[PDB]
Amino acid sequence: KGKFLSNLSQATNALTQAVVASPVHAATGAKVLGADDDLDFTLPGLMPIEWQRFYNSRDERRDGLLGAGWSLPYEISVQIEPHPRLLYIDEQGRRIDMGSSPGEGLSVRRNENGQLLIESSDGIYRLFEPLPGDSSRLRLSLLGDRNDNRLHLEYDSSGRLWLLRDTFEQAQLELSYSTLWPGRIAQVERLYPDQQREVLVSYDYDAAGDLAQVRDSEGQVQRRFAYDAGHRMIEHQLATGLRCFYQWTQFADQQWRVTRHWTDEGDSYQYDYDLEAGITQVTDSLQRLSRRRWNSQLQIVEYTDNLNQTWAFEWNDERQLLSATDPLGGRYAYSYDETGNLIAETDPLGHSHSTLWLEHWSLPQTLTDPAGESWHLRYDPRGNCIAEVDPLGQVTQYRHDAHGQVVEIIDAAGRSRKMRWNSSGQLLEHLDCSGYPTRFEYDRRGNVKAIIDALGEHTRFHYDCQGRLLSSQLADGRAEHFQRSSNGQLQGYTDPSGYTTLYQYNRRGQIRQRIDAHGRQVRFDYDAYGRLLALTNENGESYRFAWDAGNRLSEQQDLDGSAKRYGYDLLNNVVELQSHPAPAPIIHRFERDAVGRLLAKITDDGRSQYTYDPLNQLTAASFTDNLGNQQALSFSYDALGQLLEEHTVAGSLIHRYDELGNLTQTQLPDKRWLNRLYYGSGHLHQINLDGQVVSDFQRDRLHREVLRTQGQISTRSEYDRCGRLRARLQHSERHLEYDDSDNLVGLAERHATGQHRQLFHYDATGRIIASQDGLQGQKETFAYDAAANLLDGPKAGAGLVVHNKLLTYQDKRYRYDAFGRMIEKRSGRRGVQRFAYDAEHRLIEVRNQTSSGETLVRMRYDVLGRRISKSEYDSQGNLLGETRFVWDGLRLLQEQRNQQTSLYVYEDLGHAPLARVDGLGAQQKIRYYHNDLNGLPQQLCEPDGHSVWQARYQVWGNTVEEIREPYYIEEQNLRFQGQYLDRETGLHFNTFRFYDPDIGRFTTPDPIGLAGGLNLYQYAPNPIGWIDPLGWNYHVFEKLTKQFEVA
Amino acid sequence: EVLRTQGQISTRSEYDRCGRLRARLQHSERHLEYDDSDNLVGLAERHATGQHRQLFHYDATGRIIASQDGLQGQKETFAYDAAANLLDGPKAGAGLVVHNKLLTYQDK
Amino acid sequence: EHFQRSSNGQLQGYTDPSGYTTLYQYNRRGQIRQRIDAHGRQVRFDYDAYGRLLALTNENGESYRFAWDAGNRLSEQQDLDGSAKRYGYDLLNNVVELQSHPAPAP
Repeated sequence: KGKFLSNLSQATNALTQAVVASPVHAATGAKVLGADDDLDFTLPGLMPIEWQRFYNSRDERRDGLLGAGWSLPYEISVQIEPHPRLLYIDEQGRRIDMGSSPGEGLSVRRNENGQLLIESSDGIYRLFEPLPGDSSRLRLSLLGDRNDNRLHLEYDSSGRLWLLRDTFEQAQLELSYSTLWPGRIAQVERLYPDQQREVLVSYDYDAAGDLAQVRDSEGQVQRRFAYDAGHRMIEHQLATGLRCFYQWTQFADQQWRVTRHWTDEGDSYQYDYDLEAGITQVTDSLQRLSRRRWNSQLQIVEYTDNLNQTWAFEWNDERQLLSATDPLGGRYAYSYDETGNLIAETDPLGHSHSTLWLEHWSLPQTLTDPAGESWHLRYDPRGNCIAEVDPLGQVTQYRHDAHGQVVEIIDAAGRSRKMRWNSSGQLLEHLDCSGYPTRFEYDRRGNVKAIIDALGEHTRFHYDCQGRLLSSQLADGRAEHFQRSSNGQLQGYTDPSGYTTLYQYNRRGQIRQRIDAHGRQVRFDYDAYGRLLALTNENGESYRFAWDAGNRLSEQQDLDGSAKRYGYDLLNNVVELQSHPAPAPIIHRFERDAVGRLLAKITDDGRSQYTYDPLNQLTAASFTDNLGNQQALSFSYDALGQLLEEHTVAGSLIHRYDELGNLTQTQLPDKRWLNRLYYGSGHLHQINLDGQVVSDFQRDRLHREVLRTQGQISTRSEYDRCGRLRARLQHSERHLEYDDSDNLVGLAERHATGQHRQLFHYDATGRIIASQDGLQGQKETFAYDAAANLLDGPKAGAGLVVHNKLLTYQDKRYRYDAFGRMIEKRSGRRGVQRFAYDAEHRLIEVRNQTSSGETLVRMRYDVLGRRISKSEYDSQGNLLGETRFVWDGLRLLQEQRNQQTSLYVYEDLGHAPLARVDGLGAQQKIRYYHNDLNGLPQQLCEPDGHSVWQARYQVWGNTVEEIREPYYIEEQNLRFQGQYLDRETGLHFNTFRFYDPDIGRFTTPDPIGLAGGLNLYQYAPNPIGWIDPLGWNYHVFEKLTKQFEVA
Repeated sequence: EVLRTQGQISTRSEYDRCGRLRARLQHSERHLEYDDSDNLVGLAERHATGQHRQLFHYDATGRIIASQDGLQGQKETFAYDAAANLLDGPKAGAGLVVHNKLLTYQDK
Repeated sequence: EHFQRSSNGQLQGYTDPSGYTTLYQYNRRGQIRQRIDAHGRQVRFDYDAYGRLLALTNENGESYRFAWDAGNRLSEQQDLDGSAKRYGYDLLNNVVELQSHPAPAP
């Protein structure tokens, strides 16, 4: 009735690092070798067929379909023995003796007059039948799920598995044996309705019948093995060529345990055992040491890593985990149910997750969050989910078909989605809230041959015999080709424009070399143990890394020599960060709770304090200066984490959402309301502000704006079949011509009158090299070095820009500090400028020389790094001006200057501007932007199309060639997405870094480092089809196409 | 040739778009089903009456390894060594036929 | 049908509409050196320093052999079983005597 014995969060990771070492179990000096590497193939169906092999070296079965050690899921066996009764052998090779009936080991048995049925924790059940000629042994006959889906097995004479048949009584697989080893499988074949055949895998055996070689349908060897006299494996070789060699030894227990492992790359490991005390030691060539201590049950109780971190565990009968204890004393505790189902977990902070299950099956009925909010589920008598209920009370409904496949979803507000499924378990037709279907088409092998959208456009795919993708193709005719090698360790991607990108790997599968279209070679270097050491750039400059015993990043060196050194606590968390300049240091210190979450940051600039909710969602923040004033922020979320209120020194921001999660409306500090009427996502979306209609959108069957109303005038859009914007018109005009790579190469502005046209030229890698205008009034040419450092024209057509330090370009000159930060800039338009930086690498003070002398501008930053105020002082500290900002989640919303207020309204959730509102009350005036494809504005129109402000730009940095305004006084500063012009210095702000439009580069390296790319000063390959609004949610520390810690 | 006269009877042919013979008829009947590699894998002889069908199985290299008839009155299986030397069935499923000298096959 | 080539990789591949791949590998002179069928059957060639074929090795392992004269004219050919053919050439690069020797009368 239970206790069926056998013989073999942060806590869930510590436990998994000690149970197994190197595939080598810790307590048992054995092997376990099962993963996707041994997953020979997989077939579609209501019940998938997964051919997963397993090797243990501890099972006692000397014979089988694949030899000693190896096992297959369909070799399950049941034996009946005298009481000193019933025994079950699983896929993993664990001998389970039940006896004469739920068990805590996740196994259920019940015997019927004619057969026996075993159900696991989930709905999968397996049915045995008596073995012909033997009443003391049983063999697998049927498999099934909670639904009616099932698999049958048909055996041959001599009791050898022959066929596997599906629920519809149709054969799928067939086994073929040999003559030398009739008990060993040789080939596996697949059957189609056409009575055809196709081989999937082949096996070759040694002189002892032990599996030695595996081959695919294409005859390419994938895996090799070798064996000792006792059938114990000593060598296994993967597909990439990597060879692992083992050794075995005999102990006083008359059981064989592994003692030594090595490879062809120099990696080595040595194991030592002391069974009296249950102690296991592991040693490496690097002199690293690991220690484990286990109990008589062969369960781990003590773990000691290379760093002397100590973990302890407590075990209960039936092999359940009760408690885990960390080096700091923090205790994780668990509590189960009578059936073994987990009920509660509690962590050192005392925040508990709880769940209440059912009785018929192991299904969760209620879930509880640490805050107390609960999720409710109610099921169908067959186990299928029928409805879900959230804390807010909003319900969701599902309908399940006969075979347990969902066919209709009803969400809140009555929105309905419907689906049709294939007999093999493959989706065919999907419908949205409206009648807009997307359909699929499948090939004989069961892959996605084609996809059909609402408009009827077809996309086609051509696969290999093994399913590996080769080509993708569109209706317009463009195609993409992929080149791969099973063992060649080479891959290639061919752009629709014909250009190829190559990748080369190593024996471990790690990327080693990349080659671009123009031969730019990027290389990587690895240690014997697989740890990255050097990353070598296109030009030759290399970044370097150095790792500690625990494989935690210790030191990072950039191109210029600037180094970062990290210090880790006893629980694998950083507490000290040191930045050393290239040939004084900067130190940041941290203080964190028992869990990983951060409380305090200390810098020479001051102190920062944080406060979270039990769900690890930030609720309060503070910064206190060094003997100075203090500022603070507060937040307030909803039951689902939705942010409802944000309170700061500026005031209060209030949001209200819909049941679908959309942002229905918002309230400003000035108490005005923004309302947005969603239909989930579709037509007749509207923006109303406080009662004044601003813009109403009419959308197409893909939910793309085809018409936009901007007052008394309307704007229309026309898109291509492939989905690219082709033309735009404005009548109460413009055309874009692209390339095969979707780059923008031509832009016509007039068709009804003398056409004005513009051109751009790109390299194969997207870098823009030239620019011309149809008026012939402009001409620009750009030259780039490898690694994308701009060059000063043909004067320096060839030459290395060291460390990506741009020193001169035309009349500009730059100077750089030891940390890579610009300090001095020299030009003619605005003279010489100097900059000063905070400890967090932020810009505070800019000094400029003017006819009035040395003017100054100082920037004020909030706790999170956002910009709130800017102040300009003339000489002798005489204030000239001040401007203040109001954000809305990393997106500018309002700005305020002397008796002036400006509100920005965007389109959708992007940074792209749509409308600008000036003044309050009767003084409110509404104006509309006319943006380009990149969001860069070109004219600002009142109603009736009056161009109040017009601009023309260069390609880079939207540097102004001409601007014109009449009586309108407010300045336009938006420029690119995320940017705001600072006329007092001429450098854009973005959100976290300043941008120099003269050279198209940032003035300081990326705070996050290599995550942003190899070049730390780069904005993008081209500013016409790329964006980088952040220049880098909430950032506790510190690109897109058209380790740092966060919340 | 779409039509051929053979005396008092006429014969008609129907070809696929790709150019492969698909069916043939003879009235004053037969159908071929191919594979993606254009190999012949099925041959039906009757459509107006009880259909009689035949099958063939090929390797990836085109070598024919099996043959079956819809009447179930015939069954043949062929095993080849590397270099395409016929083998005497499973009795010699593996082994080198030296110099392509075939010495025995069934009673020969 | 898909074709795979390398500008300097000296590897080529043809993918049948049925999905199966045939591979060819060349040498520094561009001469074919190895062929691999869909099922791994490997056919190999051997060349002399001067680019003259010497051996043609079959799928199983049996090899045909060749021997050339000063003028790069075929002199001797050996089959798998040892049967040899020897050619005699006149003063104007034309054959006048053909001798077939059985494996161990002509």
